[PDB]
Amino acid sequence: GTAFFQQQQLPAAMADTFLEHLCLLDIDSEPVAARSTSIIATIGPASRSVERLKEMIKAGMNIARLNFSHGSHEYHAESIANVREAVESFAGSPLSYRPVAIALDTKGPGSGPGLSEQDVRDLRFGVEHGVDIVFASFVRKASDVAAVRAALGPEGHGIKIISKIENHEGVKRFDEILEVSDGIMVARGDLGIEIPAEKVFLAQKMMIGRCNLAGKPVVCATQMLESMITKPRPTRAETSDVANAVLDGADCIMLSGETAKGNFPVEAVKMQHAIAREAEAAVYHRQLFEELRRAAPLSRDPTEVTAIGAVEAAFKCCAAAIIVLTTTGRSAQLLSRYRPRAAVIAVTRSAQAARQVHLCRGVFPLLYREPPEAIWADDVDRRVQFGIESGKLRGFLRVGDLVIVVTGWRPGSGYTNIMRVLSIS
Amino acid sequence: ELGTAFFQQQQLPAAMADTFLEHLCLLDIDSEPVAARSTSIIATIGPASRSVERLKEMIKAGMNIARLNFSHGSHEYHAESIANVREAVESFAGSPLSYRPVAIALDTKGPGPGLSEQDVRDLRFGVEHGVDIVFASFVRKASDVAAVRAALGPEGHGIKIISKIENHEGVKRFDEILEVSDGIMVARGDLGIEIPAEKVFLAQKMMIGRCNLAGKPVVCATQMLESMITKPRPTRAETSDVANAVLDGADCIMLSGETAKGNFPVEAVKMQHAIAREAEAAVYHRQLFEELRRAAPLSRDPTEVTAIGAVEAAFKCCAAAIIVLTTTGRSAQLLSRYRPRAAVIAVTRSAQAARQVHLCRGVFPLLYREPPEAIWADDVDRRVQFGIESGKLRGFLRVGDLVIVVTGWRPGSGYTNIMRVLSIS
Amino acid sequence: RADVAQLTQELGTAFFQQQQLPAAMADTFLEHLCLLDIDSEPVAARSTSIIATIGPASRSVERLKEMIKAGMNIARLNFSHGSHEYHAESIANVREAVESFAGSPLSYRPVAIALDTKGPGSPGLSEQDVRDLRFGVEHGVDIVFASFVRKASDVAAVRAALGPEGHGIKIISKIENHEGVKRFDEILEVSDGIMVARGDLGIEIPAEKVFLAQKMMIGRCNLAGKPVVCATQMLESMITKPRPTRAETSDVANAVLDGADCIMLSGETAKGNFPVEAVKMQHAIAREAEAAVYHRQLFEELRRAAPLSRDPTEVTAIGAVEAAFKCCAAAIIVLTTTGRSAQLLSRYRPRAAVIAVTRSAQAARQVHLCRGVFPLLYREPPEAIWADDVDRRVQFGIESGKLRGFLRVGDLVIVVTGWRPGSGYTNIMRVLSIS
Amino acid sequence: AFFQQQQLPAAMADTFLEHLCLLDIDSEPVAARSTSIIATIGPASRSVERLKEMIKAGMNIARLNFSHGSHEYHAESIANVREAVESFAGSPLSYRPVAIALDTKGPGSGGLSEQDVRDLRFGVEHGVDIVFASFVRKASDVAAVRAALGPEGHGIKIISKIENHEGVKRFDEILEVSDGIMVARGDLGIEIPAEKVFLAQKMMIGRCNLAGKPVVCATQMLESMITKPRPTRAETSDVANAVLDGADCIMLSGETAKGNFPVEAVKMQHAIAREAEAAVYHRQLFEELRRAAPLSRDPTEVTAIGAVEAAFKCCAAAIIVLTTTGRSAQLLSRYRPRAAVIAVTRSAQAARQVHLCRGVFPLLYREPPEAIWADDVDRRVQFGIESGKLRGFLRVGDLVIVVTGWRPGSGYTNIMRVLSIS
Ligand SMILES: COC(=O)C[C@](O)(CC(=O)N1CCN(S(=O)(=O)c2cc3c(cc2O)C(=O)c2ccccc2C3=O)CC1)C(=O)OC
Ligand SMILES: O=P(O)(O)OC[C@H]1O[C@](O)(COP(=O)(O)O)[C@@H](O)[C@@H]1O
Ligand SMILES: O=P(O)(O)OC[C@H]1O[C@](O)(COP(=O)(O)O)[C@@H](O)[C@@H]1O
Ligand SMILES: O=P(O)(O)OC[C@H]1O[C@](O)(COP(=O)(O)O)[C@@H](O)[C@@H]1O
Ligand SMILES: O=P(O)(O)OC[C@H]1O[C@](O)(COP(=O)(O)O)[C@@H](O)[C@@H]1O
Ligand SMILES: O=C([O-])C(=O)[O-]
Ligand SMILES: O=C([O-])C(=O)[O-]
Ligand SMILES: O=C([O-])C(=O)[O-]
Ligand SMILES: O=C([O-])C(=O)[O-]
Ligand SMILES: [K+]
Ligand SMILES: [K+]
Ligand SMILES: [K+]
Ligand SMILES: [K+]
Ligand SMILES: [Mg+2]
Ligand SMILES: [Mg+2]
Ligand SMILES: [Mg+2]
Ligand SMILES: [Mg+2]
Repeated sequence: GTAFFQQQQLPAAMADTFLEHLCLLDIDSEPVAARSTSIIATIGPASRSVERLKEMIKAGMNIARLNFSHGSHEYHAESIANVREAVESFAGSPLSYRPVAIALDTKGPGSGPGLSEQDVRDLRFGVEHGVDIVFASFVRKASDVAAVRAALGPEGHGIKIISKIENHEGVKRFDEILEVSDGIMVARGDLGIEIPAEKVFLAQKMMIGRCNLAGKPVVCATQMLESMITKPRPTRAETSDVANAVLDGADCIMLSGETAKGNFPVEAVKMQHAIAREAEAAVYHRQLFEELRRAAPLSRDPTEVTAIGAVEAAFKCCAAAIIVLTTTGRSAQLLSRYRPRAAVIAVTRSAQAARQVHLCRGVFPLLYREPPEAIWADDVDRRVQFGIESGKLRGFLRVGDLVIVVTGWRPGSGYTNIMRVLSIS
Repeated sequence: ELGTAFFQQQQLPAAMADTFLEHLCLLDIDSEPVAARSTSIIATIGPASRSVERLKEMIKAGMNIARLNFSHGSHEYHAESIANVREAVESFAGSPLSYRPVAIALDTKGPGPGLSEQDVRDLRFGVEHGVDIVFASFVRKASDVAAVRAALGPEGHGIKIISKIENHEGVKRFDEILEVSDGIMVARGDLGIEIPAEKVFLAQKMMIGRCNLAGKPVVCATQMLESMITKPRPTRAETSDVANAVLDGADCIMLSGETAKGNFPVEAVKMQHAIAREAEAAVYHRQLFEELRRAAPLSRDPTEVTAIGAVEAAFKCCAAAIIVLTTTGRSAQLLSRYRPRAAVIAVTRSAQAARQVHLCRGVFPLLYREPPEAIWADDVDRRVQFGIESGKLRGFLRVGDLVIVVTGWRPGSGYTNIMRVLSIS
Repeated sequence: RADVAQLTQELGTAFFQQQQLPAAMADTFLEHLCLLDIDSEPVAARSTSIIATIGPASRSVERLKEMIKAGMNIARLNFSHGSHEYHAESIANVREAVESFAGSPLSYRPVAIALDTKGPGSPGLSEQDVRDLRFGVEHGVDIVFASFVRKASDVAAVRAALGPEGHGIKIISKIENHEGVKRFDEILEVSDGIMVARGDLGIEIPAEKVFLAQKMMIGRCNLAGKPVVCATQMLESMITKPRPTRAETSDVANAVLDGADCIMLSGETAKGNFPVEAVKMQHAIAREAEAAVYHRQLFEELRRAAPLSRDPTEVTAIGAVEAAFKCCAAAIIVLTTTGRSAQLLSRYRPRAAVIAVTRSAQAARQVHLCRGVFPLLYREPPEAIWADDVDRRVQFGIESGKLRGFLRVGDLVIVVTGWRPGSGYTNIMRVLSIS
Repeated sequence: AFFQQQQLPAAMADTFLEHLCLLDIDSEPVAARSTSIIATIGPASRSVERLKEMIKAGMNIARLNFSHGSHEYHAESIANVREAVESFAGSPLSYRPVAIALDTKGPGSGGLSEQDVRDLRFGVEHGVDIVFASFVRKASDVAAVRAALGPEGHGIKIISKIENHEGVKRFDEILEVSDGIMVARGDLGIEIPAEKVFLAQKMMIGRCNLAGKPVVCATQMLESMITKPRPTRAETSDVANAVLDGADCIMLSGETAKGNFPVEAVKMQHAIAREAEAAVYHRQLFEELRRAAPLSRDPTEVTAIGAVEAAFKCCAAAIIVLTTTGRSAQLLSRYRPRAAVIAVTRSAQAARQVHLCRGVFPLLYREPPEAIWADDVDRRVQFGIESGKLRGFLRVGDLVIVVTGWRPGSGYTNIMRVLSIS
């Protein structure tokens, strides 16, 4: 229908130049796709209540950030427990259950050279409490990441390390830091004090571009909706900042004082959700997919090869979703790096992977709880149907939609190799 | 892994270029072609190429389609030539490395206003003798194609109709002719008499471009190696013409008097084979695939969606081949329209589809004759492995190579929807 | 590397590390972002004009001299506040601060005066707007920022209220509501330019949609070759704090990257504790953002979207901008009476500064609306031979350019002139080497 | 109607594929033929009357093959060419200059041969404009030809013929010291596999276009026309593809030297080249030439790109340029404008040599001088406009781009002007 092609900035998406794309942007073209940029909310006194955390999960919070610069281990353990209680209160309905990752943000090495002794103790606390992600403060070189990795020990091998770039050295040694990190955070607060304030946007845009090229998650952080700490509505500069972080290519956007200590934590999450949805429809996919495709090197890894085939197939038919089965989240991450317009519905049995895939733009995790079927192909089919039924319930899919289904040839991680075109019945 | 020597062959430095101009500048006479020749050679069978022994030499030299010109000879003469072609083709049923299907094409005498009486009788002869293709002379409008289609009786609806555009009217009404035809032949002999000789190249390039856009086969014909009727080597203009027909986007190249009456029929086939191989490596796939992709409309047909995903996957890993299971040839034709560098190995049970897919550039048919397995998934696997083993035997594949496999979810034509990435073991 | 090798050996590797030149040579926008370098210092003069709203914090002649030195190009007088007497005194103080630098014509900086109307409030032009518009004509304002423009007839009403004596005043239509956005094309057609008035726009339409309206309007104005201003809350927190937030610097940079010709300061300069520091911050961000513009795609897209033209000024402008990019020209010196020849150069977004030499004091103030235009007011009486008068004006631009650091010995400059006196005859482009 | 002619619908296409799809056999070429025709002069094309017919048919450069004939024979051919050329000098607004090119025998079994030294000396003595140097294998071969031309042959253009594997492999070093290149397909097709010649041709044409130096496509382009009145389908395609590849010149050898249809072969090349030039996809070509061309601080180079950009912006009928050596016209030609480059020169040699550059139409200025240099320039510019009007390039109401310098003498081009005709 013509109405379908007027929504989600589709006239602007068909443009032959970026300039014509901008000219075709329409404030009356409503977003239809699910919001794909994850929201990280910092936990604090304004957002620790189990009832308030349920409201924040409903508003769109995907990752709960524990800022280890404030509070003791006992404070952070109560934070984790309240987060988990609010998250599990929705587990009774598996088709709508929303996993929420827990991220530990370290205090950092102040005047110190390597990992501080408080960071070693906090990192071990994170492993003991099962945190999914570490936002490592003031990462200046590859050896800082290795030290964080070593402090996590053998039991924390699965924890994702997102390096926070907060100073000139981190920006200059960015390539070597990205190579050993799982992702990056553009920590604009310290960065804006360490380098001239008028240069932070160059560092943000460069880091987001390089992370998009590398296919690794990038978070835009600090003062995105600052005035909402005290005011019910943000400034014109703040909504523009959130929209531009999404247009830049950020996988995640963050709220600090806005959720940790402010008077409007739920509204700040709702505002980021509303802006991100509008900005995602305004992305010029024609140029973006072409440039990601051109820049990505050749690969002999079947997961990487299946991912680009599936993203190309999704664009060809305007697929509502790409449903992928994943154990570690890697197959969903490889789909996400090509920035499909189609939602990537990731079905997994790993509760940790379901939480961690929120780092990748456009990945919607579904935690599958059923015990395995005796026939492996039936187990695969049951999981795919769970993705379809959840997708229908949540509004991602309707009967008649085309979906791309990504699976593997045998059980266990690392064997994704199949792409299949499916009609929703 | 593949080595620097691999990336110096088949014009790979010219293929990585960012502009067409830089691509031309990087063309290297020392960069040897490695891929199998993908543009089919149509040879006109006449007194110089009629004998079974001469036909075996022409099959070995590269002839894919035998053309019988019903403007000359008689029904009895052409039936004997057809029987000699089939005898020479079946003499290789012993060695899988030498057995290659050869299509039989009937070229009509032509039109008075509508279809001629002789054409009706010749078309009936073609149906009775099981011809695969009809090259319909002097097609001027859509109703001419409908008349040929009606003349293909109750038993010849599977025969492909390739409309020969030979005059101003055919050029002007090209779009309506292409819409109802299976393909087109740029019949340059009559076209060069009907319109100014200096305009034929415009008509050739336009028709090849529109056929490439439509995903329908296009043949370049007449005087390609004319001087080889009497001389053992062609002129500089002739080799250039063959190379440029391939670079233009032609699916097939043809030999007329060169093979029908000339002194060097086998040498003319060998020359077309040598030039086509060199020209195919010189194709600028980066721009071609992007333009075919951009111009092709969105599709909700799973075969079309799977085909673009498979071609994208093949380029990503430098796949040696795309193995496709097809009954009518349609799934192989849809892969061919995106012009993959990978060979499209089409595994089929249909002897007719195996001969007809020679019309599509880059399609290597394999006729499968094993009895169907009781379990459909095992029958599919047996055919996929047949494509791999024939590929290994013929030099398309080696252990460790990556192949793309295109299949459907259920038996019968019209259900292709799966693309798998396979490692050759 | 071959397309820059000889120029790299000549100008040096240090030259090609500055002003985001490695990012500018990128083949894709993605690679351009990846090559952005915080250590690549801006060299070019700041080309996006700063509009500062004048109020109690920025009214004194001494404070205005500091704001002119910090980079203020246009002084805005908001007729929603104050009075005729109050605004006349602010205007006189702006003119006194501006003329304190007139002693040296080779370095003098013109400042435009813009009147922002109160608006229609609760259908047509209000009676207060008619009186304020008349005040503007009587006080010789250069620009009118017309509030709440909703249709083409609103701009015709403002034009009529300016009368025959205000024919030269530029009308910049403020788009502040849904109707203005929907009828944008008809409004732009009859306006001299547009202002994305985000304060009211953010109340009239959902706050999360303002960025779509801003980006669309800036893109359409860039396509039309007409000035566009980004306004409201750009550095809001600087009303009370000496440093802005991370979102505020980002907003200023993104307005410039979007294609805005001007950026504005409202409460930041009208009532804030740091008016000069707010101007300095906008200046610092705009210079960094201008160097980060991906000119390769921008110039190609402006060129591809612009229709063919038989107007020699339009034809000369694209030839001059192409020539400037080819040699990395330090400047394009253009002679203009109305500012139009400089505006046509500005629409192709050259990296080279457009030094506009004019005898019209009003055109010198008004060209601040066009990105990258640096006005030079020529005060000498005309030479007897017209060709010598033209040559003197070109040399005035070169000497001012050398004195201000815009030009250096060895630089190439593009000079744009016409074949006969009077407006509308620009048709010549010359390549000159600076000695 | 203007936008239906000269493949303008195909020129507005957003992709090369859509450009091909929009090519129309009914879209007639309007622009003057840009690719020069080189005709080999021999027994079939030696008479003054036959040469007048060949000049009228479109011959721009007369080639004398020093592998055949003798010094006396070639001197008589040269005198006949000059007599046929000067028979049109009575009307200076329509006079067509014709270059004279000497094609050397080559080194054969051996540096520069002794016959080549004598033939090169003959060329200097007879005032030839160009040398097509046979079997150039390396940069030192070009230096040897340059030395054999001596001080009196400082201004003869050396076009290196690439005829073997070594010439192809050492192409970059040869192009660097040569004025241009000839893709000599006859020997090249014997020296390397015949099926690889198209790769060498396309590579060399691309590199010469990149370098802004003339490239000639040669041998067997219309071979069958040696005995038949019409060419084959492969032959017309070859001529069209050489033009679409980016060749500045196309050549006729036996077709004009010994063939039964020399005038018809020239007419056929003219007809094909005109059709192929309109079919060029300028949108991609100009963009790629622009992107690949390096940044420059030379004002002639800077003015040239500004003038070509301005010409495309207004659909200028022509770019009128004043040149002494032909260099300013060559720098305009390298950007492949659709607008004709009308080069007004006082140098008879530069007028002949500038036929090597695609789209350059030389006008030999023989009008009285103006006392004021500024008046003399304006007169040479109005001369371009009167010749352009007479020859069909320009009409009243057309826009032209005029390229001049700031001071007399070569090397000072720095001005571009937009002018309305009459
Ligand atoms: C004025 O004759 C014409 O009609 C001109 C003509 O060009 C035909 C025409 O004379 N041609 C075009 C074809 N070539 S051909 O490709 O070499 C050719 C030859 C033959 C045969 C087919 C064929 O294509 C053949 O089947 C045959 C059968 C039995 C004995 C001999 C032959 C035979 O010689 C010969 C020259 C046209 O337009 O066809 C309608
Ligand atoms: O993204 P990952 O972690 O590589 O997981 C992909 C794996 O998931 C699957 O689709 C399903 O595997 P399981 O049955 O073990 O869950 C495998 O076939 C595939 O290899
Ligand atoms: O190209 P076609 O004619 O549609 O044939 C493709 C068909 O071949 C298959 O891959 C195999 O089917 P069969 O087992 O019937 O041969 C189907 O699943 C698919 O629909
Ligand atoms: O930009 P505008 O307003 O058209 O002015 C450009 C005009 O300025 C000139 O360069 C100089 O003209 P004046 O001598 O009138 O100042 C004219 O030749 C040209 O027409
Ligand atoms: O192309 P060339 O050889 O550099 O010649 C261009 C020269 O021609 C002119 O336009 C006219 O010069 P002349 O008056 O000497 O003929 C010069 O101003 C310019 O330097
Ligand atoms: O650490 C942070 O979040 C910062 O500095 O912005
Ligand atoms: O019929 C043909 O093949 C022709 O006319 O070229
Ligand atoms: O009117 C204004 O300036 C606004 O609304 O921002
Ligand atoms: O010398 C030549 O021209 C050739 O060999 O083609
Ligand atoms: K912290
Ligand atoms: K026939
Ligand atoms: K106001
Ligand atoms: K010779
Ligand atoms: Mg910090
Ligand atoms: Mg025919
Ligand atoms: Mg307002
Ligand atoms: Mg030779």
